[PDB]
Amino acid sequence: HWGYGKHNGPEHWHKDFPIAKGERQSPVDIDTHTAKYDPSLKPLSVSYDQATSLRILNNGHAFNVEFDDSQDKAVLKGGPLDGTYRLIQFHFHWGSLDGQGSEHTVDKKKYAAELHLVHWNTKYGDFGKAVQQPDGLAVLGIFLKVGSAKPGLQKVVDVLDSIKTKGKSADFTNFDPRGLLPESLDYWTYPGSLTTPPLLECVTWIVLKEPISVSSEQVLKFRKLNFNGEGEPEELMVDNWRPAQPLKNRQIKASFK
Ligand SMILES: CCCc1c(F)c(F)c(S(N)(=O)=O)c(F)c1F
Ligand SMILES: OC[C@H]1O[C@@H](O)[C@H](O)[C@@H](O)[C@@H]1O
Ligand SMILES: [Zn+2]
Repeated sequence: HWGYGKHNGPEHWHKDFPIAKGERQSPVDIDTHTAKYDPSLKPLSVSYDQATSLRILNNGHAFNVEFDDSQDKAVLKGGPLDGTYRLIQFHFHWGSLDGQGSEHTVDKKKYAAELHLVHWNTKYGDFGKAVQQPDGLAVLGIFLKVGSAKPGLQKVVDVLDSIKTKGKSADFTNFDPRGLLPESLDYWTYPGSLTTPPLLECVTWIVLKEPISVSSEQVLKFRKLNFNGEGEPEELMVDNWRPAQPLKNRQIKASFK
């Protein structure tokens, strides 16, 4: 199956997922000079006060922190979005070294990692139906740089030892995703896709301009996870990022002047 190595990574995905060469693939490089302020964007509303985290899972590609999405407990609205999008999970992409790891780039600069908060459009009733729609998903992307520690990330870091290998999960209740946000909600937005197979072109991307800072020790613990399952030879879970894809007939809009 697909992965991030030389024999099953991003340059191979198109053979089983031909949309990999499609017209609105993600991630992309964000050329900050070409992005244009869009006065039609409404204020962005991140409403995570009632979020209910449930579980953390190593899926062999990354780790997902999963939420209860049976009600509008944690929703994203506003900005470029029409209606209400419900948080289902978050996960990260990261590198083997601090100089790489993000999927989106900013004037070609790669960050050490990138956080994705995945939301589905409630007008479609379930995530599965949402990924049949051009406006089915909204992903809030947040860059990570290495500097001071992020206190709100530490609970995630400390549980990773219990989900080292593919297929392991652990209870992860009462986690507040608000502790992963930067101060500013200035953002860039464009239409794109899932960055993992099946690469479906369903996503409104909202990428925050301000990175969060995490400590070297925190990201080093990400890099101790394993792509492999228990009992199998160790393949460190690093460099689980897709590189930037062609922008094609798209414009990136900025929320800020
Ligand atoms: C495959 C369905 C689950 C899933 C998403 F919905 C999604 F949006 C992303 S991403 N990197 O584009 O944010 C994923 F990596 C991912 F695995
Ligand atoms: O025709 C002019 C229009 O061109 C579009 O490509 C831009 O997104 C708009 O901001 C601009 O007003
Ligand atoms: Zn992602």
